[PDB]
Amino acid sequence: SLKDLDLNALFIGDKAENGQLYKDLLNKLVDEHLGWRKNYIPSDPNMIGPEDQNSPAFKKTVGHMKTVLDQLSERIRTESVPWHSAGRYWGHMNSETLMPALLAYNYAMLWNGNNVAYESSPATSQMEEEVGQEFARLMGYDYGWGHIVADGSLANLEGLWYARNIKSLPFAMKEVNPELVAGKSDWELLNMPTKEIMDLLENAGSQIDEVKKRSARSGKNLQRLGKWLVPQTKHYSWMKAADIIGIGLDQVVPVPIDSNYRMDIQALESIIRKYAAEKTPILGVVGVAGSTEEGAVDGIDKIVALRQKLQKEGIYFYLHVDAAYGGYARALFLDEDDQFIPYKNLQKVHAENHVFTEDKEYIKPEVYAAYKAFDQAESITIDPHKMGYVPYSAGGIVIQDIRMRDTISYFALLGAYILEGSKAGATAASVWAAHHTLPLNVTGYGKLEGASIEGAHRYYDFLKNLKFEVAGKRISVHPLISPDFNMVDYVLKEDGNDDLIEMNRLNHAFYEQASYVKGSLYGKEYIVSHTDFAIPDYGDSPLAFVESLGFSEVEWRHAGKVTIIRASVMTPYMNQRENFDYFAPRIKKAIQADLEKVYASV
Amino acid sequence: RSLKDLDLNALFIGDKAENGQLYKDLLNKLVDEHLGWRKNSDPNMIGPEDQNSPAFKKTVGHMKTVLDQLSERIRTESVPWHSAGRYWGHMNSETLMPALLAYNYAMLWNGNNVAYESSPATSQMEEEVGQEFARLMGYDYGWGHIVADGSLANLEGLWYARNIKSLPFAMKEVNPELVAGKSDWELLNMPTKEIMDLLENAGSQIDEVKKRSARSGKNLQRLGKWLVPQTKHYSWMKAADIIGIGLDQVVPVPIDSNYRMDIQALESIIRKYAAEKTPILGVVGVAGSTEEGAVDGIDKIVALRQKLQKEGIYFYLHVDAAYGGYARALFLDEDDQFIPYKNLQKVHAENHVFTEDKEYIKPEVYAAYKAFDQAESITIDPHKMGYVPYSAGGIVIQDIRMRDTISYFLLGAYILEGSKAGATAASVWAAHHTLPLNVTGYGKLEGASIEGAHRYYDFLKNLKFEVAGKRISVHPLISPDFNMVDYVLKEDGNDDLIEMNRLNHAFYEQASYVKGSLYGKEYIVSHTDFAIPDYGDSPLAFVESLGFSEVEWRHAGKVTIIRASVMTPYMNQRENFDYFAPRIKKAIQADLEKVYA
Ligand SMILES: [Mg+2]
Repeated sequence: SLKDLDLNALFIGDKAENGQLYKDLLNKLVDEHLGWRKNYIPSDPNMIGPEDQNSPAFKKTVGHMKTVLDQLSERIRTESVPWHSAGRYWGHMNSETLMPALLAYNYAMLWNGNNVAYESSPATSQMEEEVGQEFARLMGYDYGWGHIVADGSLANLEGLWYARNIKSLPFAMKEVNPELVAGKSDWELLNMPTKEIMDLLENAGSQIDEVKKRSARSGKNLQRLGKWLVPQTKHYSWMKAADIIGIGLDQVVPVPIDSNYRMDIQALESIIRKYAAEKTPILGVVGVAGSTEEGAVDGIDKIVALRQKLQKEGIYFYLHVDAAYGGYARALFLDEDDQFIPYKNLQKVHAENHVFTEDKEYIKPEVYAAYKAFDQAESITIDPHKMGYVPYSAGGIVIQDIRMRDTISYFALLGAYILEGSKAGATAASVWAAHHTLPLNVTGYGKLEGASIEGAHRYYDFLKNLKFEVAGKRISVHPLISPDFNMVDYVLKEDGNDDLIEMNRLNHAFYEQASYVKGSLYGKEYIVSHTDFAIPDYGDSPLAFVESLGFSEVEWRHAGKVTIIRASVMTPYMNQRENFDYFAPRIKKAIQADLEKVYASV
Repeated sequence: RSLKDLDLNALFIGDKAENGQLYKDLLNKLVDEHLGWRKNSDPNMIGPEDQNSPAFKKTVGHMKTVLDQLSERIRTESVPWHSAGRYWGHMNSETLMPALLAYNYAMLWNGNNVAYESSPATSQMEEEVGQEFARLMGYDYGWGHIVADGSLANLEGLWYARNIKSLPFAMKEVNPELVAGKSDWELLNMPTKEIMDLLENAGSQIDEVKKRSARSGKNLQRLGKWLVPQTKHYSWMKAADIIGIGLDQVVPVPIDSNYRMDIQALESIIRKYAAEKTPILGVVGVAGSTEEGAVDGIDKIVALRQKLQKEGIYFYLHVDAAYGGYARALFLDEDDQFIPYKNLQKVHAENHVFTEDKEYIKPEVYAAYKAFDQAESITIDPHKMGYVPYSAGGIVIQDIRMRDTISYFLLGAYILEGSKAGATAASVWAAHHTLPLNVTGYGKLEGASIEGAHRYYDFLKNLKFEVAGKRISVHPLISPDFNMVDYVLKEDGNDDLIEMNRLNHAFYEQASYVKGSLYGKEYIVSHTDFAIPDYGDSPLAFVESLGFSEVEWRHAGKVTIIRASVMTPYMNQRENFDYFAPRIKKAIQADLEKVYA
């Protein structure tokens, strides 16, 4: 059952180890396409002949095209920022995509079908429908749907469009046919569960188009529809979506995050109750699976339980899960029949399917619990071009109930149901090929997501007790938290130095040493990324951490931030002990050397 | 240097993959260059012992099985490839070879153009593409970028208009002296340039001003009506829905018998709203309409705006040139300067844009394109008439300062979408650098398309058929503004419009493929209905000219139209078209015989 699937065979390789394989398969596919143009329908005629191809103007034009491509080729290689290789690159980026996804794009692009125009793309249109079904099955939706989006931010925007329109439907039904919602107060109309709204819409029958005309689509009083509650670290990104969708940026309300950088569910409830008390509705809540700088996974199960509790008090909220980064990781929890694996059996199933090379606990109970609850969310974002290992650009959205698409649809198949317009069939081919090489369960993506998580854990373990002596100073590595997923963060700190401004200065100077300045010829032996956790975006979420290092709350406010060394361990190659242990002493040496340069330059 | 003998035949794989080996040779060179770049003392994580292990070989075989399934679907669940001379429908899938090759190569890096660090070369390429767009459109101080598609480019244009309309009031809220003495009506009719100048004068206050703009969600419907040609009414309802003004704020403007926006109607509509003190959020003019290839009189709209400004009325102008945008290259000389009308045929002959020295471009089309530089924003799609592979749309803005009105905190800060592939920028860049956006490059390609359309149009206006005792005529719709050509077949003297609609639908079914078709057809067409809700009475003059009554028009509610968008480059040559002409005629005869059988 794909038991001994070997991930090394599914990538070009950091050193182009499988380059010839890629080239061979690429040429086979291109040959298939060229043969199809030539022979699929004999006649023709050929519009271009040898007499044309051997003319001087033709040959000149080929030379001109070569000059353009050679220029393009040179610019990309000259400006490029040396290829990241496993063991040396421990930063936030990844440029290693699945070979079948690459090949499928290359091949399908030759037909250049547009997936909104079926006639140009019958094959890739069907592939995108299957991808939608595969997303729905991955998320445990029994009657859901999904599609590929131009990118992940547009997928989130589409989720908000869904929430906005759905929230407005009971009022739209009241205006078109009061009998549909007779005996319900306006507050009750604004707190109707989504499935009930959808049932009512379907029940409007002949009147559905008229109801849609009176919904948020009409633009009437969008701020009546309530507040959009998001983790504080996502507040800025959601302001843009709220701005675009017309509810306005003040309708986005930040919810504090905790010391795990997950949404604080006690705070979530307090905020909801505050608005409910003044009869301000909640348009929706966003839970994050795989935060941008910490890989944190919000307690989706706790949010769902909270909603169930509040419904007894007449409060409902739409739930959107942003699993842009963490979506494919749900494949860890589905067996070969796509059934959700009970927690007590997870390590057993993972060993049987060689998901992890060592039998240990990698997935936290609270992470498992969050993933289990995804099937309760109205919508979920999941991006193939993040942890799906599909080339940019490919985002994704999944909806709980296929009927939801009727709330945003425009008529006169696929094009009627989406926010965007024209879209490449090649993208659908690319995602489809990835999904069919690696099924969305433990037999396929479970292994790939597993390899990444295992690499993260090895790196975390390596950092945990790391100590250095530089110019007579003891310097310690302090990992931020044990990873919920595959992102690992840490700070370097001079022992006994309790000046937080100085620690930030250290980690900033360290990052600059362990990174490239453009025009860089030499590849380094250790590259990292970085970010700041600043009060305006993080609140006091990092306070317990900085206090654990010996800093005071007074010190925390004086600095107003903490600088963090960042890794997103997306490479699949660091799961093997042999592979990581080879690099461990070399990383240690690189860090020692970088720290020396830092201290030397003062 | 001037690319005088640039040969379009060398720039495509070809309908029969005539240039297939060239594509492969160039592709392999590029792939080799990337692979060698990755290879530039560490051990390899994928060793030779790994690659020769049984599990590795088994996995490779698994991958090959998947790609074989992919291949079967795409090859066999397909509509046959378009064959020039036989295919006269509304679509095109052929792409410029350098655009394909550039994408193939760049995507190997998997750069993301919102993260410059991830993609410095392709980020520069997208900036250059934006500048190239601005130059094509005559915008001395403008900018642009690639968008996922044209519908999103239109949405972004509306986002701009919406935010910009709201800025005068926003400025009043933050600093009344910026707009002292200005009534609310004056605030709602400030020309965009004045708004941008004031916003620049606001200096560091810009961020607080933006908080009080339409970004706040407040007073969206106060911003006024969005006026679009009737044939775009439905598509703009979706954009207005998304952006929060609401579909109720979209107002259809009647189109004329040339399927161009009626500018007298536009003026009547604007004056009526302005007399009520309802502002106009904006007007959309279309260059290259969806089913007729019509070009609105952008120049007439610009002149109307100037007239109305004297009376305290302003409107934002967005030009939707998704289809017709690259055709502006017909009007730019080798130094990208607009060609005087009297010199157009001379310059076109000097540069082999057209195969004959005669008139091809209507004066009113020339005039419309010349006025583009007065529009606040313009949509243009590389994946339509730029021959770049999907997905690649585009937007151009008149004044770079406009991007400050929609920005969030380079490139990612200034756009509606998020992540965008560096490969997409490479693909557009390679097309633009192979074919400059003037008569030396795209002029030739857009010209070849227009000329094919003209030959087809001339051929259609002399066609009669004797079939099953009946006499059938072809009636072309209108002379093309661009490269779209439409017609109807009709039984002579038959005044039943429902019957004519029946005939044209049945003809289309004979002259089209289905998924899985294998028998080659000598003639393929597309079709659409011009129905009253989208067209109003614009086709009434046409149907009356054929003998149908106005009563008959209302009875049927629509007219069925046989559709062609001549995007092939090969029908510009007389020798080529004249070969297929007798064949098309015989195919129409045969298809009609089947219809009437
Ligand atoms: Mg000028």
